[PDB]
Amino acid sequence: AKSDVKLLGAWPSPYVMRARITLNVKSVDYELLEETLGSKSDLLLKSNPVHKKIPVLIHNDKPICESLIIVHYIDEFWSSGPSILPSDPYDRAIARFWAAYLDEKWYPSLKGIASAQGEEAKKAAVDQVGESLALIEDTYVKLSKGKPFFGGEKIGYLDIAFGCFLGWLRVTEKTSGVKFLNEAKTPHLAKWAVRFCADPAVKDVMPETEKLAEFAKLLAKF
Amino acid sequence: AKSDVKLLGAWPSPYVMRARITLNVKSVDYELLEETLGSKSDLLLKSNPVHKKIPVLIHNDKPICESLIIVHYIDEFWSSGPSILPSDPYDRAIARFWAAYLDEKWYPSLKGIASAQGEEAKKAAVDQVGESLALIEDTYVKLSKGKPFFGGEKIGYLDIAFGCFLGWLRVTEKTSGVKFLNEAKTPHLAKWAVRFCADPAVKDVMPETEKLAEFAKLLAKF
Ligand SMILES: CCCCCCSC[C@H](NC(=O)CC[C@H]([NH3+])C(=O)O)C(=O)NCC(=O)O
Ligand SMILES: CCCCCCSC[C@H](NC(=O)CC[C@H]([NH3+])C(=O)O)C(=O)NCC(=O)O
Repeated sequence: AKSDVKLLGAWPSPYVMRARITLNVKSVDYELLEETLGSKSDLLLKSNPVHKKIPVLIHNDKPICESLIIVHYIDEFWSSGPSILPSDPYDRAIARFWAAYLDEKWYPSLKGIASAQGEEAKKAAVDQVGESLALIEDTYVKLSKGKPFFGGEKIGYLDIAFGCFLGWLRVTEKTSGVKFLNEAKTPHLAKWAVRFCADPAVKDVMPETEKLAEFAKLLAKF
Repeated sequence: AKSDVKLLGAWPSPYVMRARITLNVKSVDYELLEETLGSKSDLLLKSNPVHKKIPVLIHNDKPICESLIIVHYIDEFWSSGPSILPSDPYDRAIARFWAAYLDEKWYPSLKGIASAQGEEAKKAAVDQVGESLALIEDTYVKLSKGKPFFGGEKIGYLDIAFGCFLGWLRVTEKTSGVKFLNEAKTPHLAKWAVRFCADPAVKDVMPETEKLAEFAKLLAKF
């Protein structure tokens, strides 16, 4: 509710988008406190002294940091709402694994596109994203088993872990002039991304690619 | 059994030690298959094709990769045994956060001492480990609340997440000549470490410092 739950956030952040989507799924009302480029709110400094990063969930004045730890907490606390993590332990392990792979391997390689110097090191980095996308496409096929989401009939953990990145992937496409996810290259993921973005829990916190692209260059600021 | 549970590991690995300790806590018997430097077993290649890393837990021919995911899996599957994660959602979010801290910041920072070239960029790195350790000492105090472990009366998630590194910490002290965890700089951690290494789930899978230091030598395949 607006009282007991605050989210420290910033609308362009994929990591923060993970928390908002998960709160929506649970039908948890909350207060959204937005950070600004170039400064830190006193409440952030207080709540996340170790990392000073967003998102931070503040529940009855108790802070929870790190997006995936926050998703887990919302799922373990509001455990009577719709399940975010899969029911079965083995399936939970698979889902955690692929979320960890996205933060460790995939998203860093996405950013390494806007970071490569030379038209060789760029194309090499493009090949790495495409390849990891093929892994992700196959994973979705094996996990979803004909159902709309990674988590089956309903958006789950992995949906949220990967889906949060859709805005920045679409931005990365336009600026690199490379399409990564579409009907032709990744037919299952393309169908999945349509469902995910139109889901009610997602629809209103997933930013238009147009806005996000412009903030992307507002972040042209060394 | 020694049949139904296989662990692909290697005795010098602190990440493998995580899985071994958790299995012992649950009293789960398992087969231990050891990797060797410069090779990958066929069974590892088919079980962790994405990362080709150990540990890998194979449960009834089903592979689970990544040490903290493995620990979660063991705690969630053998859910009638002694609990590894805390019971409370908030405490569990805090125990996850510090384990995540250790793998993101502390441990690479520990390794960045050995890899530091130039007497003083080394000093910078040495100060980073001591800063990090003061944080963990204070965290141990606030979290144990006078109990012997991070986990209370019994060893817990965070005990395992951190203590798995004790052997390599010692090696790092030996080689760098610096004293990091001890009665003067980290009094509580110093007593805890002795308690931890004494635990039955721990004492047989934690390698002797000198043995480990010699393997660190053999780790001269450049
Ligand atoms: C900036 C928006 C777009 C760039 C992508 C990063 S999103 C926001 C970013 N958040 C983080 O890096 C925290 C990640 C954290 N490991 C988590 O998963 O929760 C941030 O600004 N954290 C504060 C900081 O980096 O200091
Ligand atoms: C060797 C002891 C020094 C400690 C660092 C490396 S331990 C062994 C190393 N394991 C990992 O990197 C596991 C990382 C994984 N995140 C996990 O937590 O399990 C490995 O796979 N080794 C084989 C490989 O990476 O190819």
